[PDB]
Amino acid sequence: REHWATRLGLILAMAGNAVGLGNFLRFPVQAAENGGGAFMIPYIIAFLLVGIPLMWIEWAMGRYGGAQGHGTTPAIFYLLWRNRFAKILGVFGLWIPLVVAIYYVYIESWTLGFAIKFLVGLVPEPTDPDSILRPFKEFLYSYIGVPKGDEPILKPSLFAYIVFLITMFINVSILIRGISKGIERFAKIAMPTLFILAVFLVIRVFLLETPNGTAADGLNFLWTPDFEKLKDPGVWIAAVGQIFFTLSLGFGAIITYASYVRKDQDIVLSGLTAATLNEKAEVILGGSISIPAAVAFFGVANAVAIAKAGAFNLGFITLPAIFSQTAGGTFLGFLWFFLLFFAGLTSSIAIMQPMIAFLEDELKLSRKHAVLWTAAIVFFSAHLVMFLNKSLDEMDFWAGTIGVVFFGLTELIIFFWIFGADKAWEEINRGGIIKVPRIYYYVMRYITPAFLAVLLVVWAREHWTVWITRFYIIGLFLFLTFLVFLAER
Ligand SMILES: CC(C)C[C@H](N)C(=O)O
Ligand code: NA
Ligand code: NA
Repeated sequence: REHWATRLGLILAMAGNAVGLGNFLRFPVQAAENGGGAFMIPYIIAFLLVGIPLMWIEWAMGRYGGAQGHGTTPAIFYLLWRNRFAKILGVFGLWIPLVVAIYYVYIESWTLGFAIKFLVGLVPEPTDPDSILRPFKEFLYSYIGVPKGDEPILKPSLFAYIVFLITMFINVSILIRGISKGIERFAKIAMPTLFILAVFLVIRVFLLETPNGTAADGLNFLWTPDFEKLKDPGVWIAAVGQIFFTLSLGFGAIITYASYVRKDQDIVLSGLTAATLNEKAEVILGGSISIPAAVAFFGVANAVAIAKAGAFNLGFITLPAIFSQTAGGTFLGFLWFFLLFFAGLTSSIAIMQPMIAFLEDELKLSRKHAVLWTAAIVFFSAHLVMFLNKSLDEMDFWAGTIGVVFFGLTELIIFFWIFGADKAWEEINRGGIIKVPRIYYYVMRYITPAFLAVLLVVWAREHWTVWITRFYIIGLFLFLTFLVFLAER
C-alpha cells in the first residue's frame, strides 16, 4: 500500500484537505449572519466537542483500515461491524465526497477563471455602490450563464467551460501521481504558497483607507457581537455545520487520507496540528480579508446589505469591484482568486481520493484507471451543476450539510459504541507522540453523540429542478451501492 513520505507532507496534505473555499467564502458570511463575534462561542464549543473528537476518530478509522488494505468506509465499517448494513451505511462515505466534489470542483474552476482574467486585466471598469457593483454582477452572470428571464437554466460561457476542463486536468495531474509523489509533493508547495498569499492579503486589507471607512471599521463590523441570538438554535446548527465542513469531517476524506498513514505513525499530534492550522487560516486569515475590505470600501451602512448578499456575491462580485477601485487592484484580485484556487484545489483532490481509493482497494483498478474514471464521473455529473440553477444548493444541502452530520454520528457510533469504546480509545492513542486527554474519552463516548443526536432532532423540528438533482444523486448512491456489491463478489 502507498504511504505518506514524511510527517510534514502528511500534515500539510491534511491541512490542505481542511483549508479550502469554506475558510474564505463560507466562514465570513456564516459568522456575520449568526452573531458576529458572538458566533465564536458556538463555533469554539462545536470545535472542541465535535470537531476535535471526530477528527481523531476519523484519523484512527482510516489508519486502522489502511493497515488491512482498505481506505474507504464500506470496507472499514464492515471491519468494525461485521454486518451487511454496515457496508450500506459505508456507501455514504463514497456518496458524500463524490456529490460534494461535483459542485466543489466547479466553484474551484470559477476561481481559476477569475484568476486568469484578473492576471491579464480582462476585468470590467466602472460614484455609487450600485453603479460600481453592476458591471461585476454582469461579469459573473455572463461567466456563469445566468438567464435573462425566469428560466431556471444556466448556459456557461465557452471560457468558463474550458476553464472547468483545465481544472479537471489539473486535479488529475496531481491525483494520477499518487499519494506521496502527487498529493504530498503538491501540498509541500501549495500550503506555504497559500499562507503567504493569505497573510499578504490580510496586510494589504489592514492598510485600506477610503472616504467611506477603514479596515478597522470593517473589523469592528465583523466582530461586533450579538449574544442575544445565541438563543436561536439555528446559530448552533450553523456553527456545527461550519465545523464539519471546514475540517472535512463526515466526508470520508480524512479517513481515506489517514489510510495511507503507516500503522504505528502518530495521528494524535498530526491531526491536532492539521485542525489547528485550519482554524488559524479560517478565523484569523479568512475572516480578516473579505468582509473588512467590503465595509472599509462601502461603509457600515452598506455592510449589512452585502453581508446578507451571500458568499458568492461577496467573493466574486463585491470583492472584485473593490479591487478595480484600488491602485494595482487587478493584481490583488489575481492573488485573491489564486488563493481561492489553491485552497480549492488542495481540497478537491482530497474529496476525489475516496472514490479513487475504493476503485483501487476493492475493484483492484490501477491508479491511472481509478483516477481517470473518477474524473470522468465527476466531469460528467458536473454538467448538472453547470447548466441547472439551484442544483448546487440541493447537493450542498443533502451531501455537504445534512449528510456529513448524519455520517459523523454514524462513524462515531460504529467506532466508539459497536466496535468498542476501549478498543477505539486504544486505537486512537497508539503511536501518538502526545496522548489524547482522558476527558475526551467521555466526550467521544457520551457528549459528542448526544450533542449530534439532539441537533439532528432539533434540526428535524425546525421547483422541480430540485427533483432532477434529487433523482440524480439518488442514482449515484444506487450506482455506488452496485459497485460495493460487485466488490463483494
Ligand atoms: C468538502 C471539504 C473539502 C471542504 C473544505 N474543508 C473547506 O473548508 O472548504
Ligand atoms: Na476549512
Ligand atoms: Na484545500
